Amino acid sequence: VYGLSEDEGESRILRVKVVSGIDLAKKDIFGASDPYVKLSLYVADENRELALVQTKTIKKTLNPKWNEEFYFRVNPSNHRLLFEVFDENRLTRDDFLGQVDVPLSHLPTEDPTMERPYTFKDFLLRPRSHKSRVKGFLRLKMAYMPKNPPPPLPPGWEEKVDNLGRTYYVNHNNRTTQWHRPSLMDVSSESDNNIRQINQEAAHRRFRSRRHISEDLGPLPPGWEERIHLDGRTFYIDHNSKITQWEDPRLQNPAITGPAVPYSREFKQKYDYFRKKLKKPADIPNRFEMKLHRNNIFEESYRRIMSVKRPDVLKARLWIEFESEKGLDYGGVAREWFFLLSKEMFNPYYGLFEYSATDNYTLQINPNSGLCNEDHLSYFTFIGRVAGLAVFHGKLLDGFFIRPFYKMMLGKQITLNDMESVDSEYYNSLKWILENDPTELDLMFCIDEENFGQTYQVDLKPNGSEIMVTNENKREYIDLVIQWRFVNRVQKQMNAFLEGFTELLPIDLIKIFDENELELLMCGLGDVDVNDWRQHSIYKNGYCPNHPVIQWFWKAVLLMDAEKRIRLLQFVTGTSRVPMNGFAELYGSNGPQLFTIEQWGSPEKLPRAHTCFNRLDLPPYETFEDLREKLLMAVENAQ
Repeated sequence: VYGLSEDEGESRILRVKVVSGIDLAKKDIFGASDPYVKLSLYVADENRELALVQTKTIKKTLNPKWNEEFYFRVNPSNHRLLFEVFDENRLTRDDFLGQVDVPLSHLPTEDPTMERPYTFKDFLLRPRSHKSRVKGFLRLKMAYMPKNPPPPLPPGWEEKVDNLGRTYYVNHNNRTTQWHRPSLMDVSSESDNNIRQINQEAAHRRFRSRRHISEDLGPLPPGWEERIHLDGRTFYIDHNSKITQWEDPRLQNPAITGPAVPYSREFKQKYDYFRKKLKKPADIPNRFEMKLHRNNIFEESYRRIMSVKRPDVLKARLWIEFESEKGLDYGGVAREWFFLLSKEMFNPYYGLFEYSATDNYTLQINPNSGLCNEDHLSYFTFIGRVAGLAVFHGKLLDGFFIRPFYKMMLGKQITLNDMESVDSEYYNSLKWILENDPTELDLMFCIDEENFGQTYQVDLKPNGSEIMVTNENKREYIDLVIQWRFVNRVQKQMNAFLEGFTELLPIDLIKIFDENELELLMCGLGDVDVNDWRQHSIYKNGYCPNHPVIQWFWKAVLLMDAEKRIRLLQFVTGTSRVPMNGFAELYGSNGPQLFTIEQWGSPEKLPRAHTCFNRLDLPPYETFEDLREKLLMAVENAQ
């Protein structure tokens, strides 16, 4: 009698009532028990949607107390019910918690409000796809008193589920991986094969569009560099912590606390000092010549660039000769070689790298790389050597990465703000544990791992399975979870890559930068179209497009330099590149989502960022000076 009935006519009033669920399935280690039930009352003939209801009253609890009743007027002659339970905290994974199909054919003697059945019949959850597991029963009650097979795929195609939980289709016919469904009949006479041709041609102009930073007793501790002040002054500063000093830090301890210049982070001078310090000592052959075939560019290279006895030969000038090519070698053929080798290497097909979780156009080391290839060590050393050579010769490498990758390459610790860019679900669960009391989760020091079809349990610490988590120790629990999830899984391959990188460059010369700068150093500095950026940025919570705060923000953004604008873009969206089509395809954790500005925080606080949703939380500001100062401070301190 409350409502929710839009059929009328010759129909019968029936009440459904869900009660609860017992022992619901989950694959998230933590559990992520945040389900919601969708009731779909329809007709068994055409399966057209007639009544759709959704309820969500239980969060962070495996057994939901969903004692919910719904009244609808339909004829039970040819009607059916579907109960689809999903999970709102299983992003990037199959959230299909389960499905149950209820036929309206039995029709027992039901007398609501005039009977004491006390039955609450249980029905087993039924899976819908092979990529789904169901456990437990759903309790239902019915009342009616008143009256009067995956689709086939083309040959060479196969579907895989990466460790994140998403799915992607890989084709062996052309050795290429993609996200959408496998292509239909190839009929690649000229148009379909030209699509790959124009894609390469379009992407190749993009690579040449980006430009490097330069073209825009004796050692020092890492992170310390020299700068020149006016009136002919020399002062050494530390980029590890914002410290500026006059006398040299080496053994000059008594001479400290002087009127040093205010701290400033300048990239051009930093790269200038870096390239000044790096040198090739001793002797080396003056012509490092290689010959390559296009179709085997990745393969043949691995038998030469790695088979070298010593890395010093790499420091020499590079010379490349392509098959059936006799063009000039004015440092452009090497650039095209670097671009093509990079585009071939950074492919998920080989399994070395897989796409990240915060976006879908960046790459990270695959923790499951051992299964896909038996010799990931050698290929990772090869890629490290290629990256080292690219940085040494000053060329540009078209391979991007997430922040924690560079953070580990600099030998820095890992926190939740790093893990947010490797997997959204773990970050959300860990942040919920840190902010709230973990007693509700009631999860002890146990990790459930399934291998070879059998599932076992492991402990982070000895006697972990016999100690429950509580307050005042969640810090070590989340730290060990981070170690088991990200740091320890990929430490060996990352160490191999780091050794390959440092075999060609000194490793004390890279700690001077930070995690936001190596990406620009290796991939080059791009260009951002500010106008198209402005036309494709939504605002909410009262920030009008012509609201004063948004006007000041856009004025400041168009007022900043290219390097700081790039740093702001990297600080917001977690990647210093934009899609080649434009700013309209800026993907996020849960699908595409444009640049967004949010009204949040106190006026005297720095703006925050959210790379998962590509959002910038900016408190309102009084005048232009305050906004420029705060935004510049936040961008310079982007961490």
